[PDB]
Amino acid sequence: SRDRINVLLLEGISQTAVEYFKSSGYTNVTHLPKALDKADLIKAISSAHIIGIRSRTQLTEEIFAAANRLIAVGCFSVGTNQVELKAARKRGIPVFNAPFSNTRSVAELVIGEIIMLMRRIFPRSVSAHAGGWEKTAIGSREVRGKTLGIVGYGNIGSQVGNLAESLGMTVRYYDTSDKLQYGNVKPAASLDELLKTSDVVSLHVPSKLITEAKLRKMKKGAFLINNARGSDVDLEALAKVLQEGHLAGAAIDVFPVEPASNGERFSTPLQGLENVILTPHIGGSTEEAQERIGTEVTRKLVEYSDVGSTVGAVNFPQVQLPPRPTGTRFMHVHENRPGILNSLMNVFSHHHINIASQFLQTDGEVGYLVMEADGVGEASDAVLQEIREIPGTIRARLLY
Amino acid sequence: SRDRINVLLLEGISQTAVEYFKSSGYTNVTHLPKALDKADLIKAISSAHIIGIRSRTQLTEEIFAAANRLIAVGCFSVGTNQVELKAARKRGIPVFNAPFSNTRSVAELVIGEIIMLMRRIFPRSVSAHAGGWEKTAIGSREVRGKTLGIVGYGNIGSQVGNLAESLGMTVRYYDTSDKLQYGNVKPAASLDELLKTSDVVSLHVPSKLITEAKLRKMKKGAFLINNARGSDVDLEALAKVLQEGHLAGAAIDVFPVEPASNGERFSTPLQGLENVILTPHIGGSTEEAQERIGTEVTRKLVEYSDVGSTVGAVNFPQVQLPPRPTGTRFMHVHENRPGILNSLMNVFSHHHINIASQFLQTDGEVGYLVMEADGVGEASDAVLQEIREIPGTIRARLLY
Amino acid sequence: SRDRINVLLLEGISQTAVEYFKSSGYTNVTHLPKALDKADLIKAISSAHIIGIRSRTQLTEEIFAAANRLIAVGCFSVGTNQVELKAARKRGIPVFNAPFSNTRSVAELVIGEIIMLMRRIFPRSVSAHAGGWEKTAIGSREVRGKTLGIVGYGNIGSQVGNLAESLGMTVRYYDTSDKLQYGNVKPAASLDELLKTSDVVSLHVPSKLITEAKLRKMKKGAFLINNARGSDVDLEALAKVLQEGHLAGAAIDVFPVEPASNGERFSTPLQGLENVILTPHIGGSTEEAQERIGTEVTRKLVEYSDVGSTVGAVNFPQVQLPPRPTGTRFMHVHENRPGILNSLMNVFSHHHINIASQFLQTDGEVGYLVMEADGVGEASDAVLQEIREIPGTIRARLLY
Amino acid sequence: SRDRINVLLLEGISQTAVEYFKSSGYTNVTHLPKALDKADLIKAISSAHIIGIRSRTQLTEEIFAAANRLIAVGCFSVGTNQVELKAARKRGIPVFNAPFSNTRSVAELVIGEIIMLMRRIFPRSVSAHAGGWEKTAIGSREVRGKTLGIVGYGNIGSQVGNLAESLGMTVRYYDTSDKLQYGNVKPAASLDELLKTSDVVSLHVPSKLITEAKLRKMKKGAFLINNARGSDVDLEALAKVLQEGHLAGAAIDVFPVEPASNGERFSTPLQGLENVILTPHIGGSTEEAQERIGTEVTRKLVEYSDVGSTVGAVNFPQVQLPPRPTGTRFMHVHENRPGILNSLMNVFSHHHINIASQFLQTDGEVGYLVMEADGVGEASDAVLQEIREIPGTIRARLLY
Repeated sequence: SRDRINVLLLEGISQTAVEYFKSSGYTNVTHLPKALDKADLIKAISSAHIIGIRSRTQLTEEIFAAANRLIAVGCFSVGTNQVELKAARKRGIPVFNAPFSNTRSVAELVIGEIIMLMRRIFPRSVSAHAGGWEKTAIGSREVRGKTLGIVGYGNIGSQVGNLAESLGMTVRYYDTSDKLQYGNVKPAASLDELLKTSDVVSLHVPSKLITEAKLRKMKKGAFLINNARGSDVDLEALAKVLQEGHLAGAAIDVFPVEPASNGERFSTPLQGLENVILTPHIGGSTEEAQERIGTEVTRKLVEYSDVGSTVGAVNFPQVQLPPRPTGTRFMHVHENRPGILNSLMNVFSHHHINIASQFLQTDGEVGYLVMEADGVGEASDAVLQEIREIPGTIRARLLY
Repeated sequence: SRDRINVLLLEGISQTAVEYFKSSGYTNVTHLPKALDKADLIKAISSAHIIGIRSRTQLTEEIFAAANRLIAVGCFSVGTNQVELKAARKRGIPVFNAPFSNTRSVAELVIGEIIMLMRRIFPRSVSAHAGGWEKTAIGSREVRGKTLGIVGYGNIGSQVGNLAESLGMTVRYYDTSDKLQYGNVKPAASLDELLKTSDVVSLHVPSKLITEAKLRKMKKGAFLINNARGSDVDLEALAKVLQEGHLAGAAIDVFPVEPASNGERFSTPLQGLENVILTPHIGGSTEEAQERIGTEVTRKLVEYSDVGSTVGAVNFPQVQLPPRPTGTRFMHVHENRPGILNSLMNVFSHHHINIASQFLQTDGEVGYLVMEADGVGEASDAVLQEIREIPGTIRARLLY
Repeated sequence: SRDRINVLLLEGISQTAVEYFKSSGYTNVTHLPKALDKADLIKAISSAHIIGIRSRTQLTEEIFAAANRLIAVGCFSVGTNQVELKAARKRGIPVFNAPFSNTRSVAELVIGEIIMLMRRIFPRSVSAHAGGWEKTAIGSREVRGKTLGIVGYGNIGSQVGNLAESLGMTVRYYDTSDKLQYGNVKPAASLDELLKTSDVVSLHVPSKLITEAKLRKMKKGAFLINNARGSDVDLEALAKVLQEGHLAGAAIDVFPVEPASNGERFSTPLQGLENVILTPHIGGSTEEAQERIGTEVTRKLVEYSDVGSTVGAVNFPQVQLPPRPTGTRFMHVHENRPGILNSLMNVFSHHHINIASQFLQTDGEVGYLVMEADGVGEASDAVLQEIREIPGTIRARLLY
Repeated sequence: SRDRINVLLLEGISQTAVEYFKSSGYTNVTHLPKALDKADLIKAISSAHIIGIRSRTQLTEEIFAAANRLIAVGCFSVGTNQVELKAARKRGIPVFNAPFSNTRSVAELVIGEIIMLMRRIFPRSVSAHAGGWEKTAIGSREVRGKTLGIVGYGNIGSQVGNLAESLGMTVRYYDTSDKLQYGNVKPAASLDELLKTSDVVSLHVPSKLITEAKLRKMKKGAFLINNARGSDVDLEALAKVLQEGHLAGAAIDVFPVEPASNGERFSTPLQGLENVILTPHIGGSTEEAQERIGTEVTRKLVEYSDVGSTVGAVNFPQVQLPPRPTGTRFMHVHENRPGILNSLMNVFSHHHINIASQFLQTDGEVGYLVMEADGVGEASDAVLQEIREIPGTIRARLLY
């Protein structure tokens, strides 16, 4: 029964998550609008099977030590810096995030920013609020006909490309593991070739690439956007080439050092520069991304709890195995002790239970084995109890 | 010979204009990068047949009085407030502008601004430059799935609609003289219906529509963009509903009162408000629009000078008449004296010249007649000289 | 009153025409599902002001001689070969057709045929009906990636291009009066260049271009489609190059000689050839084109009857003149007698009526003058009666 | 060394396959343009590691018995009816086909056929070749504005939908495991709802659904296309409803009984019916699909031979396991003897070799295990030799 699985959701996680749990039979859901202090968290997590958090709840070894029943963590966000990932792994707890939910929010932002930057709209508006009047066409340009260079052509890169094309831009990309043409979108032979031949360069590197040398290769009057990785651009070098008037503008969402909360001062050498849009790491922060995150992370948690899939876990060996309509399914998390597979297989033989399929994956800390078997009822319970006792076992359970 | 037609171009008009004149046989082109003072202008215009200006050159009756040979004025811009239009008309001088060149520049701006406003990017960037850090999804939204309401569905309106659709917006329009559906773009039954059901309203009224009453009909959290007419919105009422937090943001390119140059202070009650983009009437100001203006206005001037077409003139009866490969073509500008048509026809009979087609259009000040006739050589010269002498005649010439 | 204007519609003209007349105030509509014989036609047309026909009704001088009141003919079809156009003109009767209604029907047909031809579907289906089984990929190809060459880039040509692009074709065009690029659609420098570099050539020449020499310039394995003009291709030469296997297929909707009705034998040297689609001049024949024709031709007839516009008439000088909300509007059709303009102007002066605008156009048979004037009531009636009496006058009327 | 792997390619497999093998280091390629007889096949396959065939080569148990070294079969085609799939499986030989290569060829065909059918082009062309002339708009329609109902919304279904939308059709789909909306493409609630509300129904069921009852639910004048599964439509019932004139046409590529080659008579009750396109199972038969098949199937074969992946094999447990840059990778195919996993694990322990990951999948005939291990050199050779000797082993090898 899934109504016995205690789901605890913190920090005002979207209602799309609560609904997804319910429709999956996970009706035992405690949903809070706030973060908890260490003490309330220790109390509340004490009986939790599944916890969902956002950016404020800190999940450390000390918390896991109190979490007697916890099987999985959902980070209802892109990042996972609030969870001790290795501590969770060593306790056989996968942590899931929402890596693709933000895609559309980042892509729209890039496209809007390309227009604002090529038109110099931000300095014009700052000036207008102050009483200035900068009515002039010089240095102001249409995006139609211009070349966008995209560095990293994954999910976001290609959505950015799609939208840029509908705006009449010529789109090129550089990506170390793709050279295919996509309709009118062509690969550049190299990063440098892309930099030299683009009017706007937007960084979309998958989770310094752009040094002063790279910036000086860009066309005079060109623009840089980085809404992807905070350590990818030398921002001191960017400030210099902007002040020289080599580059005409930039938009930057991510920084080498970002405030540890909205209640501490932000500093960057781009501050005070003309035609620079600075955004507080909000590329993925929309109401609609929050909704998609609620669904994405809950889907992962439901699938983990039902059938032990860990594909997409950020801290765990990635295992997926087609479920079967008969027999029983087991998972076993262990230390990587030599010969533990033998012990596991031996337990199954001993109980006359045949394994129909299995998937083992391992990393430096744990091995994770999921198995489909033909045992049923009490014979399966007995194999479970015995595999739990093999030395090096971290946890094991029966699955649907 | 067209190389005898003195073309004078002022204020750094795009080189696309100079080239268009040349390729048309108009090789006699004086091109200046600057505006002229009253005195230099009087001197330089004294022998000009065609003058092209931008925003700084003032063309008044006093100037036309000095312009012995002037047949046409090109305003290499959207507006025409620098030319005394009626004074030009009364002297039989059409003035041509570039009414459609700006279209793409306005449409791109609207689309970029919709994204910046729905995401609250401008206040976030102002805050970031000052050291603030506003990392939050609340009130921040994707444009995909949202409804854009377009008021005025002409050239710009429909381009705005095209681009908004490619960004996944649902697009509706209100226009008093169109109710047709265009693919997925549907008409609203009324202005109020459009206002009530849009997330963003963008004004594109062809050359106050939005009062406090209209603003209060808009959805709480909605956005207004006006990049079209400066007197269409009550900006004091807009400031109020923004401060109340009824509307979440606005972008405004045009104002009831705008500085008489970049060297005088701009004032608006929107100044200092959060999530308001203020732009100094630059909706049409791009390098690419300047290029298109150079071509558009030169095409009009060339066609006027060659065959007397005045369709598109902003101050003149609109006449167009298919040219014929034989005989002679005449134009005659006159005061609207009763019976002047009789006198004109009588002159033609007297010289045994038959009119094959003609188009007369008139307004409060002038009549403009273009005629195709079968006269040739000296017989045509004689009809010209005589029609020039009819009382009330302002000017007449032979055409190609 | 428009309910006094007798509209007679023949041959089952779409109901969209009847509705358009009604909504325009033209309520006096006799609508028949059939063609009439000479005798019934003479009787029925005797009091008709406006007649609409399709392909079977023959309108000759003899019929017009019986048509005491007829002002206009609507050919509710693309062609106009059933009307004596010159006879109508000489009686001051414009004839209007539906030149653009067919556009979409032709464009869809071309695109479907390109696929059938490149895949050799028609010979495969003929073979399958007869019990043959030609399962083979040889000579069978996808249209994606292929080059369509379009000869004549007007209305149909560009719609054909749009659709072909959505199917992943590269589209080029040759047109003697256009060299502009449209997005990804590029002009060829010449007809021969287009022929040599296309996989499929489709003819869309506006109302022999393709000789054996042209066919032999096409790529081996290429395809020709002619759904435009019946005399544009040497079909005997096409049959030869098809039998040689130089061209791989063709689709042809139009022929140098076509049966004078569906009740007479059709002959062409393409008959019996493999991978040739022969269609009986149905490129424009759809239920939806019939509907659009009903609207298009009725719009022309309504506008002619209301305000005398003849733009789009196939047999008449093309005149359009903006209507004014005051005074009176006149039209006058005449023989081209020298000095008739003088007589007309003199009549107007005599009655102290001032002409505010006018448009005269003429051809070899008639002059057509439309005039806006400031007369009202009985003064206008008197000018009408007198201009009707000027020698050479064919007809005249007051307009709205 | 891969140049030691004997690749034998038969029946004129596209050159894209030969190139893909070469670039992968598989240089030992014998490529024939023809099928082989039993005797030549037995000889040629005797030393083959990998064989590629098309539709004529028959691979039976008798052939496999002669194939001492064969590890994999490539069916360079969609179907696999020429290979004894179970016989191959029992010998531990996966068979790979090209399930997605045909997608574009099927989608284009459907779209062309929709146009031909709605326009009744095929009967018109049959008639024209015979001298008939059927110039008429009745029953002839544009596809723009019409509803396409798609049954099965997988790969082909959605490409069909994309293309149909670009042609201005409204597209709906019924699929038992999808209810999501895709842009403007909406799911129907049921098969019957889709049938009742479509103008054209196209079947794209993944590898009788449409009975007389279903056909009679379709709109009078509607069209059916089946280019997917040969047993999905009652063709006798289709012939009846066509003859009654309930349905206006059909296109059918696949039949309950199809000739065993191009040299035997084809029979179907649709033969001789008007507006029925019959195609000899060529929906996937293009030159471009043949090229894509060459690449697709070779990619599968290369990946199987290098790292033992069997995802996409049509006759084999589906196994994929991320490769590691160190240690050794093993595969083992066996009979499903209880306790064989224990024996395998025991062999590895005995040689002190640790397994880092593994994936077992099984079906009714075989178990297939792929393993990543930390053995190297001679220790790995010794484990290989010993696991080959476990009773029930079909084959085992080392991998890259």
